[PDB]
Amino acid sequence: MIDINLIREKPDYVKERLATRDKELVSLVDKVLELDKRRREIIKRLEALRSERNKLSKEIGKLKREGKDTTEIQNRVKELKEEIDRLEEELRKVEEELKNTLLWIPNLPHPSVPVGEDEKDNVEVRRWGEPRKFDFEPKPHWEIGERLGILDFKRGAKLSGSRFTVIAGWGARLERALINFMLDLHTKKGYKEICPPHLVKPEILIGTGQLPKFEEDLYKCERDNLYLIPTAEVPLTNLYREEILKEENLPIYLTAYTPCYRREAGAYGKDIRGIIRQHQFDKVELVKIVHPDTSYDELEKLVKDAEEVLQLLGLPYRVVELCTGDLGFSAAKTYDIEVWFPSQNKYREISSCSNCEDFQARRMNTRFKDSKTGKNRFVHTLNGSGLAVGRTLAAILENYQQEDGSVVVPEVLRDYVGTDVIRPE
Amino acid sequence: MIDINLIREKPDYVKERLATRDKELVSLVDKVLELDKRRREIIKRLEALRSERNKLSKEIGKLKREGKDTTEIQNRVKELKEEIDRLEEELRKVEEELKNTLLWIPNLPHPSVPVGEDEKDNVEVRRWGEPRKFDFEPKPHWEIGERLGILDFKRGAKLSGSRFTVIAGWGARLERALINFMLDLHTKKGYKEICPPHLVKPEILIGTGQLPKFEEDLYKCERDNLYLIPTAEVPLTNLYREEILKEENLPIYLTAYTPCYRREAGAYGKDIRGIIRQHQFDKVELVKIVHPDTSYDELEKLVKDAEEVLQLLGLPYRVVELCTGDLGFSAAKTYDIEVWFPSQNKYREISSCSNCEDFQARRMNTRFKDSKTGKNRFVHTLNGSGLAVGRTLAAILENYQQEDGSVVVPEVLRDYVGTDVIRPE
Ligand SMILES: Nc1ncnc2c1ncn2[C@@H]1O[C@H](COS(=O)(=O)NC(=O)[C@@H](N)CO)[C@@H](O)[C@H]1O
Ligand SMILES: Nc1ncnc2c1ncn2[C@@H]1O[C@H](COS(=O)(=O)NC(=O)[C@@H](N)CO)[C@@H](O)[C@H]1O
Repeated sequence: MIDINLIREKPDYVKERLATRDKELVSLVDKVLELDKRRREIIKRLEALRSERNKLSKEIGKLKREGKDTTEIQNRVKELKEEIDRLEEELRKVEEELKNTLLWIPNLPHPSVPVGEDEKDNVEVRRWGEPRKFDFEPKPHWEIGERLGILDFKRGAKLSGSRFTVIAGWGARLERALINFMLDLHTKKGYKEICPPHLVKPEILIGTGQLPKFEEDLYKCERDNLYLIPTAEVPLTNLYREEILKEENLPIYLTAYTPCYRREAGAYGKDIRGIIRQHQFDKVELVKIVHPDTSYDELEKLVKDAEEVLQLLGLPYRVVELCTGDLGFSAAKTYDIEVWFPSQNKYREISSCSNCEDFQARRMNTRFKDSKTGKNRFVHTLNGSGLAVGRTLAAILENYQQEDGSVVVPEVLRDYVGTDVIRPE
Repeated sequence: MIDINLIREKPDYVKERLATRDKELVSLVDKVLELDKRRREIIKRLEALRSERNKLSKEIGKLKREGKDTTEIQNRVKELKEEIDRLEEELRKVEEELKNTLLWIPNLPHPSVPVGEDEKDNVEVRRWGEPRKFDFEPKPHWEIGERLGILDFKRGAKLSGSRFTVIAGWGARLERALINFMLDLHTKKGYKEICPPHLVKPEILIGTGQLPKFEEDLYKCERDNLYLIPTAEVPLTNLYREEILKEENLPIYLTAYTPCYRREAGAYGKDIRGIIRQHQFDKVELVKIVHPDTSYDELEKLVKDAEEVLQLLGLPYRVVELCTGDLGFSAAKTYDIEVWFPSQNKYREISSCSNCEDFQARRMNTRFKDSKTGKNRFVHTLNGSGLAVGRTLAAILENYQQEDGSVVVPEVLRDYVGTDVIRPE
């Protein structure tokens, strides 16, 4: 979330920035202002009723020493106190809707971000590798994988319904390999490996941004009130909830691998054939809890940490800075890495590296006592895909395919997988 | 489940076997017989009413050629048609009640199995390795882990509540190692590695026994009508559900690593301080789909395959065959491997390898056409922990501990992990 003061002090600005996301967001500012106003109004109106009653009860007490006024007044007091609670019971209720409304406002995009209405308005920032030229029509990742028997869409559906695929044999061995290759690379660079729970309490999702706006997007175990995580980002980032960190500890780099679970309730008809959009996918996250003054540079570093995976792998890609209209609830600025999919003759999202400044830190309450001022300051959070395993696999299957159908294992995964090429079973 | 013929052909036997599990089961056998009877009666009476009807309808049709009998008979038909519905609509209710009843009876224990009411009447069948003796009081794994900063019980709770613990750094890097070491061993052995969905359709859990009896035990995602898996046994075994396999293919050996999710509604107050009983734990399962004749030999081999892990690891262990009173709903015979815990001064379940003969195969309908009789016969399924990664981690953290608190990396995992000993971070 964002600062209530920031809205009070500069509602103009907040509205122009939310406006770069969606003109329909401007209303959220008005509602919090209206809500905030009635809130401080009730406290003033009460501050009076409190004083009047206290004045009168004081006056019907000194009047105990004989007088009968204790009724035309003992009613102005009873009429009075019967409304202070009427209001107390609305301030309570007005502060509730204030708190919630605030949790529904997206992060204000950083000025450096280009303005746009949607994905078409994203800006390409750099490329790497030259997409392979084919002397034979290249095949889709789902075909090359079924024919090799390492992608069992049929059985996946038999067990879980659509958007579920069982990976098998070399297919699986390769998947694990990726995960291992990936983690080792990032840990060597300084990230703390960590295995987090996959089911999590609600606060956690409220902490990262997922809750409350995208609840229909998460699997929920209504019985235990725990949600399955849609990304390792959630558990990792909330690691230091309600804490005050030592500025010396900063920055905190941590990585992890986790199965990801998304109801994908929006993806209708889109990507219905391979493994690029599934209810369950493997992904190696990257998270950074840093000192405000280093956030944006850490962002740039993070994006490079991710590119490295792709280069080391020999998979051509390009980097895209997302425009305001495409940004994403928690992000203040973010780059997407897109890998080449021959079968589709286009680059496609394989990573999303973003900086959230204090947004997530605010709703999660993670601050630090700095070597200067001595006072508490909210930290900055960042996260990005240290390559979503599933999509990389698919990339691998397509960019390293052969006319006969086999797939050449990338030079750096061989030591992890076993073979150098996996031919038809 | 078991066949109903077996029930009506030797109800005696059935009742005595279930009696070894619980004498309160004997009634189930009576309910299926009393229900099978009511059903066989309806089908016979129905086959009669159906003949009488077609006989008459044919009779009132050749009589349409001038005749008025089509009243006293066209009534004997309506009165008759009036009853066949009545019966079809109760046979249905009858048969529902009959098939769910059957889904509640446990597998018949194999004679070989020792009789007993409790886990204390389970008998030891062999050991391996001698429990290290200490010069100092050995410390429990949670104590050693928190000291090493590899087990964060506080944060696991902050994130997901009790019985949820985050593993970090060397802890995490070691756990991964474990999973790799184990899948490599088994894969080398001839098991097919597979990455299965963790979210599964109900029938699948009905497939391996988990449902209906243990619904309260599995996390359910009420909105999408899917369950979280409590073991890779589930998705792997159900892989060929509703299939007719080619005997040439048998046996089918497969392995996999997956997070296991258990509501552990029962585990109350027991194992409340480490990671031996958690709502989420890693486990490399081992599943076999074999030909009936080889079932029990495969079981023996399975336990050896599992044992192998613990030996290469240098972990003292003992094997025990579970008595009928402790068997486990779908098992027909089952051994548990229990590793040595210094801090507890006792051996503890770390593996559970069982044989289900045709029980599981019968409820998921997996069979095969054999090179002999040509007819279809249900397969035999087996499965067992190729080590519950979590409890193994705990075991090596205690058995390889040192005065100063560091823990010595077991010899075979150092090429996987990195260091040879992980000292206070
Ligand atoms: N349903 C899905 N199936 C497979 N891969 C997916 C799915 N949804 C997203 N991804 C992949 O996962 C990546 C990261 O997801 S993201 O929501 O964009 N970003 C995050 O989750 C951040 N925490 C950074 O990982 C996407 O860029 C894409 O490569
Ligand atoms: N709640 C739990 N937390 C951690 N480990 C557990 C838990 N429950 C069971 N285990 C471990 O997992 C092993 C296998 O589980 S089991 O229920 O006995 N049997 C199975 O899971 C079978 N499906 C074979 O794997 C147990 O022997 C024990 O080592």
